[PDB]
Amino acid sequence: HLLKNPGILDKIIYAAKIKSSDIVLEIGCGTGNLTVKLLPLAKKVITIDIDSRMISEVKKRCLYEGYNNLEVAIKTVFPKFDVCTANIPYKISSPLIFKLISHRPLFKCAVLMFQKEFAERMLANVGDSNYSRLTINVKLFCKVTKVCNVNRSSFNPPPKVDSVIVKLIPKESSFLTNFDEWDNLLRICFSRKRKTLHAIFKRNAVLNMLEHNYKNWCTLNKQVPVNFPFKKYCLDVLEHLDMCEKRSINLDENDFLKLLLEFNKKGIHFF
Repeated sequence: HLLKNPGILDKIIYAAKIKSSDIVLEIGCGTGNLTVKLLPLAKKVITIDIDSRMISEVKKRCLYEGYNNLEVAIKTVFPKFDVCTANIPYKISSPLIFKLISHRPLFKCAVLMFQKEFAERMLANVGDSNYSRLTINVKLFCKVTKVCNVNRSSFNPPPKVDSVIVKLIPKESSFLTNFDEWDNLLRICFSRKRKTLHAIFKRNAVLNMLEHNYKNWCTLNKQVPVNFPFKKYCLDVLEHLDMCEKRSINLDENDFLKLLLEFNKKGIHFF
């Protein structure tokens, strides 16, 4: 439930590198133990909590300590912010990540606490069996690093699960990627993540879906479809990139950026 560990709060603050010009978004303020440490650092703090009765105590607390710069998850529209800090309920972990990737304008950094198992996935190594579409999404959009472990004893009262704090620093140029098509390409490939890309793309259902999209693109853009078998047209992309025999679990964001770029160059789009 609630973090009660001064030394962990110190680690969050150190990782966040907050400047007095920064707006900080705090998701889940609890008793305001982290809030009161953010306020003298940040230009201002905006906090979002699920309960209105805990909110008024934190507000009173911050006012009492002389801070007038406090303002009050998946539902709430996020304000413009520079730095995010959150303790994230496990059930909304993936939704939170997708919300942050799609958030505009880009933010400077986020220091996020997740249940251990979810954090291990975001931090997964290429080729390990827990390496997934989530992992590559995160890696495309950010540099992700582990800040620290948070044992269950650090919570009042202790849960039956341990946590991890991670830091995300958004990479500006990655936001040129069309996220809808990137994520759909990854869903195709990660459906059987230890099969080779040739085995994935040769499936008749995948080819039929892609050919439909290709003909649609060709009408939309008043272009004439290639007079060539689509299966060969599509598989030739893998061949060109020397990726026929690679498996998605062993590939990284650079590999998938090349694949998306070469499919799109042929008029093959993921929708």
